Amino acid sequence: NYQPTPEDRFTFGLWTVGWQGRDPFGDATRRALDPVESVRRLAELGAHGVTFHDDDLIPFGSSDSEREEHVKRFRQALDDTGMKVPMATTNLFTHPVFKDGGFTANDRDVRRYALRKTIRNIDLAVELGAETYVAWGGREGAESGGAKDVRDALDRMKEAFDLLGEYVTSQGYDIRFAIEPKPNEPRGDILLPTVGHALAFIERLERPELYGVNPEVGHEQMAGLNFPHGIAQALWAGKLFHIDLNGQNGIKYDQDLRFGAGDLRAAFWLVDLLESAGYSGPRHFDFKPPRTEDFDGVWASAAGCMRNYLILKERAAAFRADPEVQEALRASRLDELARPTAADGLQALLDDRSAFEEFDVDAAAARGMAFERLDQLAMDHLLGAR
Amino acid sequence: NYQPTPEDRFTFGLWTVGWQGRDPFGDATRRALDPVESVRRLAELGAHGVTFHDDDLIPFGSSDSEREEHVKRFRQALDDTGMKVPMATTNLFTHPVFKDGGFTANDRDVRRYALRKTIRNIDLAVELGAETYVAWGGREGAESGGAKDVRDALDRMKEAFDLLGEYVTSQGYDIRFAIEPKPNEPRGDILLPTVGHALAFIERLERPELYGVNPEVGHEQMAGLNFPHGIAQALWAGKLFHIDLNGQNGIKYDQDLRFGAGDLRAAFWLVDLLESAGYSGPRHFDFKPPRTEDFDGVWASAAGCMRNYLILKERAAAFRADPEVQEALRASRLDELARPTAADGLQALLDDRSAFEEFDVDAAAARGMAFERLDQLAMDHLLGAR
Amino acid sequence: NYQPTPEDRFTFGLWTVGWQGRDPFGDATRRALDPVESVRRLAELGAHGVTFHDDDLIPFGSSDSEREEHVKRFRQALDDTGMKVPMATTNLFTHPVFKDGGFTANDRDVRRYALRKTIRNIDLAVELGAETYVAWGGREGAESGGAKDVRDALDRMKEAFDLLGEYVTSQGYDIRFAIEPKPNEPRGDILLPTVGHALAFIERLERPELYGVNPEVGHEQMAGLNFPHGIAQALWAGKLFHIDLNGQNGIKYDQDLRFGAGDLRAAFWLVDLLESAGYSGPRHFDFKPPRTEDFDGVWASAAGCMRNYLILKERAAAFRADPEVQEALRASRLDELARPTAADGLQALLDDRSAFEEFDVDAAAARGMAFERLDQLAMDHLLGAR
Amino acid sequence: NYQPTPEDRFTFGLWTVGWQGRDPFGDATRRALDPVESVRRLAELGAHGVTFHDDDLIPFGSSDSEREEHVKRFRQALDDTGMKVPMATTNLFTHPVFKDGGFTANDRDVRRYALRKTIRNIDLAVELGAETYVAWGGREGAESGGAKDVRDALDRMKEAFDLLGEYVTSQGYDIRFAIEPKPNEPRGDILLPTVGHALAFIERLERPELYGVNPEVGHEQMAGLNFPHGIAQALWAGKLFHIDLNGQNGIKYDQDLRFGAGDLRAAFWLVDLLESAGYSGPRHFDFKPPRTEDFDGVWASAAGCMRNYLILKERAAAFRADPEVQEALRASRLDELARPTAADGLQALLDDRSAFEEFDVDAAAARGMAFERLDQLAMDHLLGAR
Ligand SMILES: [Ca+2]
Ligand SMILES: [Ca+2]
Ligand SMILES: [Ca+2]
Ligand SMILES: [Ca+2]
Ligand SMILES: [Cl-]
Ligand SMILES: [Cl-]
Ligand SMILES: [Cl-]
Ligand SMILES: [Cl-]
Ligand SMILES: [Mg+2]
Ligand SMILES: [Mg+2]
Ligand SMILES: [Mg+2]
Ligand SMILES: [Mg+2]
Repeated sequence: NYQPTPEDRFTFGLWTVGWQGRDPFGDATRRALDPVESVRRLAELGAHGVTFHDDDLIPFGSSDSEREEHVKRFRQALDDTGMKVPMATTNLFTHPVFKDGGFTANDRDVRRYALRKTIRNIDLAVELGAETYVAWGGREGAESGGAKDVRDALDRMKEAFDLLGEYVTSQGYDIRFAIEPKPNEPRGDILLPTVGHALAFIERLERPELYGVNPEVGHEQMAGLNFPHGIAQALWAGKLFHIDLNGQNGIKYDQDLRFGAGDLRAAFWLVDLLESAGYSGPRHFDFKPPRTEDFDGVWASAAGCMRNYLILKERAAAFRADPEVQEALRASRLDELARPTAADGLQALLDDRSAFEEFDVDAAAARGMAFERLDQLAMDHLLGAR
Repeated sequence: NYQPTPEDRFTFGLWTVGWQGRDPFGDATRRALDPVESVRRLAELGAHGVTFHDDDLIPFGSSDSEREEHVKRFRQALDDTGMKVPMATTNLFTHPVFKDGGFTANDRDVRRYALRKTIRNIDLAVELGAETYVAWGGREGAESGGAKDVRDALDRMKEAFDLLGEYVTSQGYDIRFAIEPKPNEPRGDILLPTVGHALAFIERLERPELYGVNPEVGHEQMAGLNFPHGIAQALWAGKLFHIDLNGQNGIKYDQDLRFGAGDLRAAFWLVDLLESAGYSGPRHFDFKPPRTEDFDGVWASAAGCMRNYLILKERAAAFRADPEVQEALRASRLDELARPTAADGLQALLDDRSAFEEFDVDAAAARGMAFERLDQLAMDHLLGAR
Repeated sequence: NYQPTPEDRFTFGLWTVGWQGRDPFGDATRRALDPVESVRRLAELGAHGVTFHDDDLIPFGSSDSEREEHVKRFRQALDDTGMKVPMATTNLFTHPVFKDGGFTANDRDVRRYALRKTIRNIDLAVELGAETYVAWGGREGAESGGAKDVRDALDRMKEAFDLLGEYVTSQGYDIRFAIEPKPNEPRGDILLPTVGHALAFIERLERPELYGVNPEVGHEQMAGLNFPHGIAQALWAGKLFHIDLNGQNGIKYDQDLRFGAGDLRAAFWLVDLLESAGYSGPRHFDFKPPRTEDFDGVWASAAGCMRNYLILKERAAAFRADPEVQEALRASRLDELARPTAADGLQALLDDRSAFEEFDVDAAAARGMAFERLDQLAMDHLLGAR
Repeated sequence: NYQPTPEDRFTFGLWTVGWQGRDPFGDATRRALDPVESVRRLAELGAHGVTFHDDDLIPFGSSDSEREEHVKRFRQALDDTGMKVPMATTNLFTHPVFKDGGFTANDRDVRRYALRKTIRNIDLAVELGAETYVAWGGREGAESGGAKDVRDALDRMKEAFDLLGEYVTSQGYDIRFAIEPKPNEPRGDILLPTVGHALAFIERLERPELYGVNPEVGHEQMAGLNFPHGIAQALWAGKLFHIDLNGQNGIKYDQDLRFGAGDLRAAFWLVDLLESAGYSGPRHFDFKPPRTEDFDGVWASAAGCMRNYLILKERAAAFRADPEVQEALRASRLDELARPTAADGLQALLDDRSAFEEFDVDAAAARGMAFERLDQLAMDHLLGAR
């Protein structure tokens, strides 16, 4: 039951299943994985593909000859398995040089270095067939108020993104960028902390059409925000270029639990939205197999991500298709929500005595919304209790 | 010391000092205030002006003759005191008709009614001299996932805002709109939950130049976000049309404490930013004198808002002017943050061996940022311990 | 399917289904319910009983003759339906006199009044057959640091509880007290904010055996705490005298959603714990039918509380009974967790070279815990995907 | 101004200033410090002493001869400087063996090992003169619900603590234990998550008099709790054996900012409470110099901890001593809060018509608490604006 296949478009970062378990308070609990092994094991599980940071695939500091060999072996694994690489990103956070940021480091030399490191990897991402290039500005921010003038930092961030858009345009690449927001951790506050902030920022770029968002479940939940609502807004804006799926139990450190763990009902409403909107991009998991687990547990966690997506997909579909639910949705006036408020125009609205002078506000107020009955139908579908 | 005058541009909502103390679990602890009394008392405290919801000034359901008399007496108080009315807003949340929203109610008749109620009040706001019209979509949202299709709701919200922009344009009014975001309460999740979400939404409106934001301290803090950072972004976008000042102790119900209470250091960095950016609009307080207080305590709380702003203004100014701080800011490379990363252009960056092939990343990494020393100078200034 | 009967011990507060929908920003959306109607309607739904605050049953200020008639009619409804009243409590929060608390009001006269109001109602609770008397110190706390000396307030709270224990003892009543913790709202911070704080406090009372806790799902979740873990601790202490079931979506205002909404997986693990521990008390719902709902929606929400409990009970039972789960639990060493660490004693532990000098820490470290596989079995059971 | 001296009893963990800057997403930014250097540098700053985990002082795996030399050199530094070691603790979290806990690991062998590792270090702590032995159960908990039966885990935790109390008693040591609560991180939820939970647990131990708490500012703030209120309760219980001072900006990952950063007003009310209660133990800082900082910044951050404590101490003292504040405190009835509610006894209270039948609740309700004026006096004192 609920067996993934590559047509489901499930993808995983190399850094997910490859996480060695080092946390702020603990040493590694697992050995490093060869990317080749991870491709092979994921393929066996039904995955469609993998994503990488530059430094996951090619150890920082590698010679060109080493670099060539790492890529060659990785490409052989993809060829052996039929796995794709839909997305890649740059590690602008691990090396101590990025301690005050990459693109918005106070030190100009560091900003220039961050751009050069990104550009090098964009070339590689294209060669591997990636359609999306993610930027996660995890070190862009501050722990204290004087340390970063945020207007200056946003000027730097815009400059960076504008230069990367010039580069892709100059090379004739089809690849697009996706900003992954996060509100805090590792910096006390991170710039562009939410989907809303990233969307707004994009509209200030020279070529806004090249940039979207890569929202992560856990990250919006770390601000206590409603993830399906943020995704709806991104979709509404035409900017959902990629999505990062995982779980998170509330407002705390970034847990990166397997998808479906954490807020299960939010997961349900997310899959409902993605499927009903016809989202066609990768279903990418950015999760950490807990450091309690050995390698068998790693592969169990990854299989569980995909399984949970497919179960929720089934239940959401059954929800939307159920004639009793369709009736409930009409009872709750969701059909009315989708109709124009005033397609008649402003003057007609102004002249419509039924909209004000003769509006019976007490009758309107007395009509129940019937949302509880609708929501219990949703719960019954999720739990298979219909 | 730290005595407000009207040139400080301190304003208060009628609903702030007029709050009767009714909370979810308690009845009113104070009698209603006549708006006339509130204007008079605020003026005596050094305030510049007041703001109102339609229903604060004119009781819901009033006849035209009653409406005329309420406005006449209010205008006499303004004339008697020299107080201004820089901003107004519509109550689209108290009456049970708005239980599922105003502009995004599922019921079309309610949406039309909300627009008509707003338009009526825009006319009044203009007559009273307001430059900004605030919209706080406090009932726009949901407690359950099926109850609101957010893409449909955003279509409705855009339609609403677009119609209001048509109206103001058709009448030749100079007034501009400001959206006040809030993440939750009274709905489980509110649409446009943060400054970022509101900014992004504005860029989809037919006339984006007519709309900005009215961020509230407590509201961004309820998402655990950094308020000065959100304000920086709004300023960066040219959209800080108004601001709502108050205090909040973390992620919980909307406390609306007097400004300076709550996160005191965040208040410091906010006033530093507003003053250094030359923000010229009203310094508006949206606060609730706690229901423990009698009328003397109400006026004490209001005086305290203004006092705290003025103390922080002094300390921030002293901070920025201190030659030791200026030296620390250079030590922390804040001057470098404000310089272009690559004014030489993309090709020059690509050809610059100092940016990659010959960049000494270990030397760069070893340079401390000196942010702790800078931050302690900031603390010493805030506390007057220099 | 999943039809409640009175043997399930489902109970509801009169204030739950009777909530008129007044919130901080909105007027009532529903008329008041007669308690008699609520008893009748709940009975029809399969409920076992109801609970009350003094002022839910008898309007504040009632004459003795009015008081007698209100009780008489309520008792007739219980007799007509077979409904029980297992728990009652005092309203020490709505009336403005309690604005700074009841038992810990700074004003001594108010503290004395709060005690007298409680004692009167304890007599009534006993006459109605209640076994538990709840205290929810919702106004006991502060919005500012100087307003309440917490050590003095805890002295007052102890004095209050000690006097109530003297009273029940003096009258020969079998009733026991249960403290309901809440971290904030309506006060900025509430005293005894969590289950842990209440448990600790109880151990300082003169007769600790008379006092336990009445933890509420939403309340521990408002501190971001794990509700099933808090309940485990209360059970471990022998102090789970009653429980309040509802839902809550994270750290925000107290939502009081119907049970099962909110954190669904946490609900699962709670019902698993209650059932496996053989908790025998009332399954009490403290929920608010959302103010969007009319009276039909009220009864739908209440039915949904019970339905969700029964679904989760089935799934948890199936989980624990499944031989594959039992195998997984052994693989994860849950059986070992339940065995003594050192039943051999301290000296034997000290002399055991296998515990230190010859302990192979690397072998131990390499053993995976297999928790992900266990957790996915749990998810598959919850969702009926086995 | 505000220069620390050893009589201030400021102490630091070796792991604080010695933090190399490794975070979940980043490599070390600073070299390791020799404990000897840290003692010397702290002494120069005015510190009173240092604390250690076993593994901070003696590298895990050291031979007895290596162990002897590490201790010898450390003791020479203490002798050279006059620095004390008031507290020590065991590292039961870094090594992968502790991935599922120490005392409550599901694997019995690990639990036994954790006890043996602790006991060894208790002997060392005593030899170095420590009066308090801290336990921080950072790995005791779970990320999923089936992984840990919390009642079984609490049985194991009690067994562990009981054995350690037997050991100290058997050796005639004067040292006492202090449990340091934390709600989450590194485990999804940590057992004994708050001060309240730890206090309650202690009352179940065989010798409760040997155990107290070591509350940390940031940790209670991570649950959104009021730290000064938790400290008041610990003091009320007679269990404040030690305290960990730092800063934290709200509900998020454990930031461990320097004391005074984070919630500045909460810091004020904490120092006010500690000083007014006559807390006589170490003022211990558990802080992380941000990884942006070089070694000069490390020492700046440490100096800042002490400076901020001393500034707040001055301001709190000035607050309490100010005759206008004393008048305000009487106006707010804080003196009445400190008087018994019913020293006359239960019968007299029952017979007192002024407490109920003749209590004028409307007069009582109308009396304002004057808390805003009191709180603004507090703000004016904190900011030196009197
Ligand atoms: Ca994440
Ligand atoms: Ca607010
Ligand atoms: Ca509640
Ligand atoms: Ca900490
Ligand atoms: Cl922007
Ligand atoms: Cl948008
Ligand atoms: Cl206690
Ligand atoms: Cl306990
Ligand atoms: Mg991600
Ligand atoms: Mg506001
Ligand atoms: Mg309750
Ligand atoms: Mg600590």
